[PDB]
Amino acid sequence: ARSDKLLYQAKLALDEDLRLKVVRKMFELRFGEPAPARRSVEQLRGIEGSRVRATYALLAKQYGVTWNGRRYDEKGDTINQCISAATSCLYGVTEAAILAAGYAPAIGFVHTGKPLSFVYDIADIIKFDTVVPKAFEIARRNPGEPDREVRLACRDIFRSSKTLAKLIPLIEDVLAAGEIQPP
Amino acid sequence: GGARSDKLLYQAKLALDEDLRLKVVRKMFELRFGEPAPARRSVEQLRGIEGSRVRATYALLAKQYGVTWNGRRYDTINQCISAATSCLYGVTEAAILAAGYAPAIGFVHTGKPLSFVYDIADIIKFDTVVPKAFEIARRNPGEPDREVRLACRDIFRSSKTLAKLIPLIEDVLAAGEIQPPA
Amino acid sequence: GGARSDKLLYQAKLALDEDLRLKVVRKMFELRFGEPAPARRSVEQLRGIEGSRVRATYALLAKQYGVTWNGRRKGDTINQCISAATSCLYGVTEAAILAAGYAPAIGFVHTGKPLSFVYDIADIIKFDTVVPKAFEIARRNPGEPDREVRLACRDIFRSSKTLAKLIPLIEDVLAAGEIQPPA
Ligand SMILES: O=S([O-])[O-]
Ligand SMILES: O=S([O-])[O-]
Repeated sequence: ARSDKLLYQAKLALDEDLRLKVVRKMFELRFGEPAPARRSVEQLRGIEGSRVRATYALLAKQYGVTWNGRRYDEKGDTINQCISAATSCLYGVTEAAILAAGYAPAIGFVHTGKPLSFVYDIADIIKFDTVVPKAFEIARRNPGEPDREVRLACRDIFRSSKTLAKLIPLIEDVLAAGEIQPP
Repeated sequence: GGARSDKLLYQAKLALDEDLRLKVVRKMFELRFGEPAPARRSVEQLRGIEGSRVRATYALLAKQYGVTWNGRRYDTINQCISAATSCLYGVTEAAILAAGYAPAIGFVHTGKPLSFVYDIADIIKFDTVVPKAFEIARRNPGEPDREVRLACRDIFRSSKTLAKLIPLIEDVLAAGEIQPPA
Repeated sequence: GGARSDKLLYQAKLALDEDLRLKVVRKMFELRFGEPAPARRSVEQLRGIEGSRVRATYALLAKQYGVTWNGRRKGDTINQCISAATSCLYGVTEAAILAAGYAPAIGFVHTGKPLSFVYDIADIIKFDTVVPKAFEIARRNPGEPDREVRLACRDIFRSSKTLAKLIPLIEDVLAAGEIQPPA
């Protein structure tokens, strides 16, 4: 049974038609919009990246934070340290959700080649709902230990929001967009 | 499917609730140190106490083995410690994955992809593995990494380290006093 | 103690016993090179023999494809291509190990990283088509070596049924310890 899940995910990830269907669904869930037609996975990654750049810049204004772009070496200025703390917290739960669904964190679609490539793919869909805003909220608060405050706040988001449980069907929905009968 | 997901939901329940997390961290402390965690200390405070005890243990080993030492830094001694702990982290990560848990959902260490690996490995690492690294560094051998690898294989085989890790993981999580899944 | 625990305990028994591990490594060598390793060689010595044969194979491939070659290492275009190809193969190899029910971190030739066994299994087959493909693409002087090589390697894995064929190879490699396989 776990083998069947892994073989399904790998099938999707290795077929260019199926990979694009999955990436299109990731885009659709991220933005609430059908993915633009006649665009490759690389083109969709570029469009997502320019929208994300714009989202960070708007959040910076909305929280009064000085900002030129996302940048980090865990370490950086306060805001970038906060964002890293928050997204790393989310990567942990996202990995648990991927494992819960029987899939491999390492086998991605938009991201590839790293231990958490599929984690990056999935976390990116939802990270702007509350996780990245919370990083900006903490940075603006400027508390004594901002990374710890981010961790505390994100653990509470995931506990209260049932993030893990909700991610599991989301991951299955993303893969089901390949239109291959799921396990 | 359902069983598989239930293990992860249990681990996350424990890790995301500040009260439950502290129960797990206090159990880890007691297993590691052979005495209870000080009362009225947060996980952050316990992490600092652990860190000071770890610095003291490295100091004591360096003094006993007669090895030059200026703290943990990620010459020969730090290379040997890294080789030894990497060996331990691999069998710990494998045990965690096989137990059905997520390596990234930790308790003392939180937010790196291997946080729970560090938590579990840290319970046992100073018993034999780190002392062995000192013994080998002190010999100043021609191939220290290989010597450390072979010694660590022998420690894990002779100590039944893997067979013990899986119940250890369950014992630690069970300290949250939530019903484990099937 | 359950099927997954049982498989891990089997793989770890093999990997931690110096005699069993050498039997496993000798099987890996035979599958890789199509002949038995020399008598009384240690794993370390066999790793060295593999290294020298690999150095020679890269040199031959460079000559055959007309690619400038200054050795294995962003680096030069050929090293970028080899790295993209082998990274792609690692992903499929990890999926195969996980599907077989075994641990990516518990290796035989390579030991001590989260992907040591992945590196062992990948090395058995990587010179069949994956590394030659890296040389073929490098010879085109691609502006996008990572993208082009991964496209090409996904097609190799899809068309060759690489993941499915790796599963029995992994099981056979472990079987060479002459310990009764699980269940
Ligand atoms: O546009 S900013 O000043 O809120
Ligand atoms: O220290 S080990 O050999 O039990």
